[PDB]
Amino acid sequence: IDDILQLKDDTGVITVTADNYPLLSRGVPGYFNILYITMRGTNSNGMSCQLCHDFEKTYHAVADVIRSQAPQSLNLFFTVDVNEVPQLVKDLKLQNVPHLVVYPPAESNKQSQFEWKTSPFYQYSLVPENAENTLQFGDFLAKILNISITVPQAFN
Repeated sequence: IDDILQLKDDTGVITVTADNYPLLSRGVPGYFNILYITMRGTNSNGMSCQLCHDFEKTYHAVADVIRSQAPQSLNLFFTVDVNEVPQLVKDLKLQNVPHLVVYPPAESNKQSQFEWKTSPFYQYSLVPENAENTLQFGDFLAKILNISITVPQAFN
């Protein structure tokens, strides 16, 4: 699993690719998998996803807080771009973006059946109103990961 951990970029997040998707989608025993499903470029109509762009910053801000304040937490953060990994789009039956989903680790006795495409997940609904709400997103992850964190806020 040391191979998967080394995939983290300088922000502590792992980019899903067509090549690595089959491996990553089978999980790491004991680890939560937080997956941001997004679209960074322009679509077929030359339009950009503003919500995708805005929440990606929120995503990274909260990931940074969790990495710093909860070093023991067994979690992995991932991003995937729907234009880059067609098998994931197919497997997860994606029809729109963005999505933020969290897979808990499979129970030890059910490990071999873990796959992103079939395993239960929590979803954090994304809308313009919460695109920049780091407090709320942090609270969501804190509850799932059973941690206590303090995200720096604009409002104090």
